[PDB]
Amino acid sequence: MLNRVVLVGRLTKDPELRYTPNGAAVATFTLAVNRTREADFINCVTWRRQAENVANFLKKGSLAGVDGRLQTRNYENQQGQRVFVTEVQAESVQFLE
Amino acid sequence: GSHMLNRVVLVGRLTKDPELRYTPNGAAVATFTLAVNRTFTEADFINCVTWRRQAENVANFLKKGSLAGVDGRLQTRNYGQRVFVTEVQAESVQFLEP
Amino acid sequence: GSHMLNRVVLVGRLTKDPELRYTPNGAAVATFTLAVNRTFEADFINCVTWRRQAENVANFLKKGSLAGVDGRLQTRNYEQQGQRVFVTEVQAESVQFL
Amino acid sequence: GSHMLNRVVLVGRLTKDPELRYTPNGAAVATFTLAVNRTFREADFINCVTWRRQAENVANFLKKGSLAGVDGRLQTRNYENQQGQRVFVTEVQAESVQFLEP
DNA sequence: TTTTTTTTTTT
Repeated sequence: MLNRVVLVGRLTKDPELRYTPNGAAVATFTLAVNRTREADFINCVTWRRQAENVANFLKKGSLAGVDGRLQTRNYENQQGQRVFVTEVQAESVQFLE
Repeated sequence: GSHMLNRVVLVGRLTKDPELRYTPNGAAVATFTLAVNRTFTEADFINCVTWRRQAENVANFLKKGSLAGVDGRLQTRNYGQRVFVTEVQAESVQFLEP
Repeated sequence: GSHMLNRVVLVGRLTKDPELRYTPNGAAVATFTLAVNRTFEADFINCVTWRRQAENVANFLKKGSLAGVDGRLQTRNYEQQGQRVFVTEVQAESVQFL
Repeated sequence: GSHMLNRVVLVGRLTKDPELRYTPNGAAVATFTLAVNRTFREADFINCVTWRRQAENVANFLKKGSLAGVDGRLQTRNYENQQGQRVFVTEVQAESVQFLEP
């Protein structure tokens, strides 16, 4: 089924890079997309080489554009309430700089 | 400063039947959840929101299990005590019925 | 050549059956034109698909079939019965059958 | 109309300076061309169109070589040239435009 | 070369 997202925002913090147990790179960051002035804070996830590149070139405030899909996943917080997360599985990231 | 790109396009089935209510300011608002299938081994559940006439059409022609595609922007709302809502503000809703 | 954002998504009906060709090296390529209605006027976009996706288009899509495409927007050069033409097509990375 | 689903998002460089004309109604119309790079022909030439205030800002802010991001629809066209052959044209109806240069 | 839900904003 069709599922496509395209965003252009500024990173709110430095991209946070980590590695899975079996070595897969995982870069995460939060784009602040200006509204059509407030903005929306969307969370994005990157994998493998695209994640390592996000780490070496993006930082707080950098302008960037993502292209991916919307994901959801259940979560149980310390307060007990079940939370719904929505992320952007960015398959491509353009550095606008 | 100025605006920034923000576009979303989904095609999924409604988990429930769309719920229509009228805003205190008089505007119509219909909500519904699309279940778009994942491309691998099973589905994501995106919250959609549409307004005014597009909302009145959704409530009349879409029900649970209906296939539909939306075209809007991704916005994060904030307000069961403190919920961080991530939803699609649907500007268009296409009915994929017979 | 650093990459840039290039995304297209459409839902339309084939103007005719998809024509299946084969690359000199043996790759499957299927083309078709989608009629994306503005109203019930329409736009007629040309789409190309490759490898397994061209196989499925050829097997599961005929004229008037509702289909969704997701891909890039690329230009192309070829010859019709004379001078060259400069077309703009949609490289369907994924095609949903409806 | 824009009833069935149809959306385009592009980011490219202007190949030529924008062209601003005015329609019978006196409304603003801006036409420009983007060079959308490939990821290993190495770029794609896409024609764009915008209207009204969105077209005024294009002619003022954007010049040849500027980096721009458009969001709109696909719209087709067919005309007969002087050679007597029916040409077919696709171009983006840029609803939204974002300026990206420094 | 074409396929088969939407309306005004009113001097």
